[PDB]
Amino acid sequence: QGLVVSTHPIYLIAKEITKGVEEPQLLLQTPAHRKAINDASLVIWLGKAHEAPLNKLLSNNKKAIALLDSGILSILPQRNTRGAALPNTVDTHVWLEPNNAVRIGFFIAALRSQQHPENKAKYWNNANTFARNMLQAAQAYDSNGKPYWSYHDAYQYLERSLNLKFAGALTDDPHVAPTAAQIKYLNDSRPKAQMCLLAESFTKLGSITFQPVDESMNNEDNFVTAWKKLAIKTDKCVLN
Ligand code: NA
Repeated sequence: QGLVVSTHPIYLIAKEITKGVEEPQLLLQTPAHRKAINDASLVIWLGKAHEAPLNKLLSNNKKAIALLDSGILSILPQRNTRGAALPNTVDTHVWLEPNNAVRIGFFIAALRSQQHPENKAKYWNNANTFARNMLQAAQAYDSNGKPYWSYHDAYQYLERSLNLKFAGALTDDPHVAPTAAQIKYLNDSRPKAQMCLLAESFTKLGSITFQPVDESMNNEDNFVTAWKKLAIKTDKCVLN
């Protein structure tokens, strides 16, 4: 029956594509999650790299399309806390790249259009409008590299757009405290005196501008509005 979408940023893209046709259902906000999947006609999830607990049900479900495994996205590898790439890995934070958000939109339009050909014209026009909005937002950024640190490495896909230079991360896993060695490493390798530090929430490294940036967009109802706010907050942190 309905489109089901694992994550909130991907649910906000799905909402624009389906606007005026149907309402997608966010899965992760259990057996109620299970019920929504059995009843779904299409399930969009990032894939076993982003949701390892969901992997069981969705990996073997023919209506479930894993965006990371589709070959539609610009995929970047994971990085260590010093910015080196890890071989054969995939950074899952793909939606912060505006071109990836657009690719996700046109892919959703194509998937739902095959299932409901009676709404094909509106699924594709929404994808066009979402694409126009996302690209207009991105063209506001054209400039020298801007260094920045993150608490953990969640913003790699925002760097092409805002010309950010990754100077390192405090921890490889947000559940692991940063080491005194990594803090010292970052402090002594400082590209600049005042360093922007991005983290998920407000909740020894020296002179820093601390800016919370929620890639998951949890308190937003429009993807491009959410992206424009993340981008302008990030740009001000790195230029201040
Ligand atoms: Na790209």
